Amino acid sequence: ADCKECRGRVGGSIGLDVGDERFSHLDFVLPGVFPLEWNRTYRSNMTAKDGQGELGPRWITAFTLVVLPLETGGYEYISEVGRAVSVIELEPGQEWYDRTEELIWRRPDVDTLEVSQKYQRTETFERSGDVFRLKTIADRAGNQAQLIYDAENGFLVRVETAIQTVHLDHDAHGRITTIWHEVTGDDGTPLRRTLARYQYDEAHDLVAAVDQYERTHTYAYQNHLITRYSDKTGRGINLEWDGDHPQAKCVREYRDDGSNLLRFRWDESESKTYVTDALSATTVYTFDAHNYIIHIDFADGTRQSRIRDEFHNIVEVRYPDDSFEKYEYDEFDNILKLTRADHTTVGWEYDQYSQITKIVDPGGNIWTRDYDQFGNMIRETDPKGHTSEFQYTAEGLLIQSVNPAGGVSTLSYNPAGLLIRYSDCSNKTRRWEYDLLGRTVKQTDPCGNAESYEYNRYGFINEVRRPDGSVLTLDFDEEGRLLSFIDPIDNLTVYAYDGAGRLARKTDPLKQDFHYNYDKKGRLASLQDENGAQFTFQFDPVDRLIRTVGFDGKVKKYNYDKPTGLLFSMEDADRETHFEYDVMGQLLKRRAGHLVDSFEYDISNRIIRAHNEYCDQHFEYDVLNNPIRETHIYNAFGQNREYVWENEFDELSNRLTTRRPSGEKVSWLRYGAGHVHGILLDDQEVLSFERDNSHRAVRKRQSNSLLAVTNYDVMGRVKEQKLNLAQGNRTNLRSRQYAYGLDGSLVAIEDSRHGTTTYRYDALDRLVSATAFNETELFAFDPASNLVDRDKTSKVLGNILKRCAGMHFEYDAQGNLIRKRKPDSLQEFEWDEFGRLRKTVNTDLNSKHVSEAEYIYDTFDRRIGKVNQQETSGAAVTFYGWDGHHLAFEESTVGDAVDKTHYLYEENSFVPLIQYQHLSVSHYQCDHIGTPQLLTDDNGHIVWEGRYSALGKQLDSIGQNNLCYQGQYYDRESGLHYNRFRYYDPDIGRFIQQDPIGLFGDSNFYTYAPNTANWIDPFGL
Repeated sequence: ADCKECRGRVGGSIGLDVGDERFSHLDFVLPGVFPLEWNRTYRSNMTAKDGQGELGPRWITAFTLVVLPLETGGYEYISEVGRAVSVIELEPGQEWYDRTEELIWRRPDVDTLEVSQKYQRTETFERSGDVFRLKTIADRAGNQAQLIYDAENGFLVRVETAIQTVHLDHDAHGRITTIWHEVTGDDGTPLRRTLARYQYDEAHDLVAAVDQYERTHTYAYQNHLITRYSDKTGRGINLEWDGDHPQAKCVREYRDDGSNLLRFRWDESESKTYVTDALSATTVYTFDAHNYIIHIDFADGTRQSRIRDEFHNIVEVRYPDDSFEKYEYDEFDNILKLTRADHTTVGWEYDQYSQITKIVDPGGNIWTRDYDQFGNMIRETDPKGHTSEFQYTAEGLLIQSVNPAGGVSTLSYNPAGLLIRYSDCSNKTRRWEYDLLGRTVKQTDPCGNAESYEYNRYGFINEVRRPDGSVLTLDFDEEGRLLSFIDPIDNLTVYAYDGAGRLARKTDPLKQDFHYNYDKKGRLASLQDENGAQFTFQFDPVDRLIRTVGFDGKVKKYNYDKPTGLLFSMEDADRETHFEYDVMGQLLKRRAGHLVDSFEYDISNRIIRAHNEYCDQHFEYDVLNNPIRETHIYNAFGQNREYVWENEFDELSNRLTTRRPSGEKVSWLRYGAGHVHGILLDDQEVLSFERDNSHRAVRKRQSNSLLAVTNYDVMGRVKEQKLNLAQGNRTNLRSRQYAYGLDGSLVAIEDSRHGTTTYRYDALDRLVSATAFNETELFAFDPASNLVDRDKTSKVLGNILKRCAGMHFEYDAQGNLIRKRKPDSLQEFEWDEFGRLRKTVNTDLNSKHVSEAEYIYDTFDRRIGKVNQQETSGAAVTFYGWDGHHLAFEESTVGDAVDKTHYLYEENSFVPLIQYQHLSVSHYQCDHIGTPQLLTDDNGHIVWEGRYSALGKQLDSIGQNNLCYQGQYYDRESGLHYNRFRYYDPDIGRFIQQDPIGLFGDSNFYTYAPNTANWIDPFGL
């Protein structure tokens, strides 16, 4: 017969064994600890409900299940997915574990049958004549929904739950017509609601269904075999069949526009199924005598094989490179042992209730779990011995949790099982309020600021009213596709969807159109930006992206391997990068021209060693994968360096102490869940943090007798910053105030040493004007947001900015910058085989003074060193140390003198905290987005002040500091800003190289951030 979904992983698009269609539509979800979900399943070959169907011939729900006695000894269980499950003749008091269908069958009484889905769900049946009707359904925690039938009709008239009651009205033929549910108001009188409405035709088929929000499904049939069904928006899926009998095989699937065609052929003499798509690519499934997949032949000529237990479990999967995945099962069909490729093993253990008790990783590390008599997971223990405790209520809801550090987290729910409140390890309480229909209407942050929600006609959110008075407005299809969105400042963005539900066009607040186009199969075939340029996609018969043509017209190719499916070679225009892997698909070698990067992995799939010709790096981990130790070996510019990082972590995997290679020990004092409340460099506390209920830094008491205070808005925005003499009785202050619009953009700044700074934005939050210091900067953008011109007191088709503000640019074949000629300096750049700036040549035109620089990177593209070679003024070999993604220190050797400076940041941002060298420590004072503005020494004096243009260029400042913005290091030799894995040009505010992430990041590959006054981070947007 037909397969069961518990065995095969992908066993049907519609149905691959016998060709049956089985879609499911949802009418209502009433909330509760046991939710009432009226999911209606259609099954083509279900003959059980043709004669007397509650919802028509071929419809079934979780509340309309039935167990039918057979002719001789036994039963058949009509499952929720419409599959007739055969059962053995149970006698009273017998329990049989159905291994073919993973079902525990017990006969509690003569007229009762009970089913359990491995204790995850329980269904009990009651005999009423020649059938066994479903009496009640049960949860793991014993929660119940009970079915009530009429005394004379025998129809399911109502269903009851701990708090909710659902009534079903029936016509003269026993088919459901209307569905009601009991509810009240804020108080007072009972209120009854229509929840579902059904329509039937002359063929007794369910032809129309309307849900609780008056959204309509439409159905069409051929001898009760569906030929079209529609989403709640009217968009449909059409089918055709091999005949009229219920055993007919569906041969065609297509949308209303004809696209997404699927063609099904059947090889009944070889037990094979051919499925051909809209581009004549064919996937061939081969089945055993029990209609389970044993082979899959894909459109690229590859075959996958599946070896099966006598119980239809998959015990082995063989891939076209003969790579194996082996599984072992108990007599309870639980996967005991996973034998991966390379023969590494993962093991599990189970109790009688099929719940995971122990997990062992390929490294032999043990994780354990404990359960109570009610089925809840009480404990979980890691291989280090730490334990997190969980306690539950009689309804099975998680009420309280204790972390390994002893921090207690608490929850509370309404009678509908909806999360009302959450309190962290610091008892900071978040709260939620809910509608009478279970929809969230209010959310209150731990600081008391309440967000409010309103819902449209279709049950989706209509507006979001925020604490600052700003309002978002939204528009949604009947099926939840966002149609329109309005900013709190009335900027309108519109989205359009084609006849299949695919996004076809996005319209900007400046009413620019962005187009999406699809091939005959429905894959994204082309884009069209606001400038009119095209991005092209190209796929193989197995949907692997083989080639792209960008808006630049740049061709990019991806040469995948056939047996392994791994990307062996990626070809950019005039460029090629080769890749090497192991049997586990882990990248072992990255080769291109003169460069080779290599990686080494442990048994637990962690990167143990990563080395190239300039840098060898070794990593050591604990059993929780925490980096306990790192050793960086440098080999550049004729100098050898070895830097060792050693880390200690608490039971929450938060690092308590780090001994950096220069010899200093850094300690972080944390509370609750890991919130840093203090930092100890060497044995002296450098700074302390007092934090609000949102764990934001409000007071920063510094070691230099200074106090930095930050006041936050009712939104998450920084309202004001103060710097006061914490110790002096006359607490002299340096201050700065911020002001924002309703959308969130920063409009004005007021500083103590300086004056008003004002930002103006267009309808795309793009900085067009910035006024400050008796001057005003203006910006102009093309449709694709390329900065065409800027000054202070046509289209860039292909997004490669060739000219701007008197500056001229020339680019690589890879789209990287090569030459930049601004009025007083000519610069030349060279790029390595991996896409990184390897050489810079700067020629001053006023003095003919040439200066070269070379850059060196590790296997993770972190720049580890650079050498500056002024033609007649010595050399400067600099080396960089990296604490993960943070620039730990920089050490420059100019002649016989070496000067090294270290850095320390807030843990989850690139906002710098201190600069230390000598035992001296200097404190940073940054803006709202982390751009350093001040630097104060040990004596409390401002030793360096930062001044920035509207694009962030360090203007003439009214020791020093090479850190700008967030994660941006100022390379003085080029005038460029080194970002994380990229390079930023402060003259035009764009990257001088395309984005490696690709279209996942932004359509324009050079854009940093529309506004450059706020909304900036090292990775960018």
